[PDB]
Amino acid sequence: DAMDITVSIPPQQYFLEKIGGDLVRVSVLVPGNNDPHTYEPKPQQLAALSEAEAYVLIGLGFEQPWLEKLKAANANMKLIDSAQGITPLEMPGRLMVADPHIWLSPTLVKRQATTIAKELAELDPDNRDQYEANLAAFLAELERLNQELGQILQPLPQRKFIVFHPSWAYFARDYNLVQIPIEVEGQEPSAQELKQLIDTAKENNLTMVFGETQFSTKSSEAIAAEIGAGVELLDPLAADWSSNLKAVAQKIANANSAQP
Repeated sequence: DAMDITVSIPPQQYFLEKIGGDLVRVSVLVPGNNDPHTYEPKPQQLAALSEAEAYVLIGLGFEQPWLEKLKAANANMKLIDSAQGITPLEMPGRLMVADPHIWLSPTLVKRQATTIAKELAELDPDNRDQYEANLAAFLAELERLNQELGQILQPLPQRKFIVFHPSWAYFARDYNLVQIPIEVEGQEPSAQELKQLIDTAKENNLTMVFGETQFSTKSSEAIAAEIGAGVELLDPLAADWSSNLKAVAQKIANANSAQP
């Protein structure tokens, strides 16, 4: 009999599984092929929260749209801000709002897991050793992944990569990359912004356009077709978090290395 913990997105299930093991039974609120920004929890999901012993929030206003429905679905449900203690990054354009995509940084994930481990232990003291051990193990894996991604992205001549959505600001900062976002939410309307991106893309010789897995690629392909580049997807909600960050680092490396 495990502990019922609910999380917002699939990447967190990877996290809770690494820390909780068979000590927790994880449920995800947002399906991996869904857009969290415009996501609406379903009645059945809200009812299931009555059994949730806790809910692990990404933090930084990620749950903002459903937070209240959560507290209304189960007030006795423990809310775990796995983003606490971490210094955010302002969103691409406006600074007023902090960027929630910290789950995509191996180094920051070390802090998010620590917090999760800590809270899971307070709720279930008997297994404090397991949470602490699992945590220590995951932590080592994180440094291994961070060092592996580093070497992959360190030598690249091109540090910029075109993304349909700026979901990789943290990942980018960690490894000295700069994302060029096609579409950022909450920005001063600039219909010709994509013309500026394409011209800049051609002058820098950006070879690829990376769309987001949960979104249409029409605009990306169209932009790509103009830059004379190719299209690939980058999935920030991937369940296989670790292997995915590497696939992502490899996509970047493939596009940002001296081209054949």
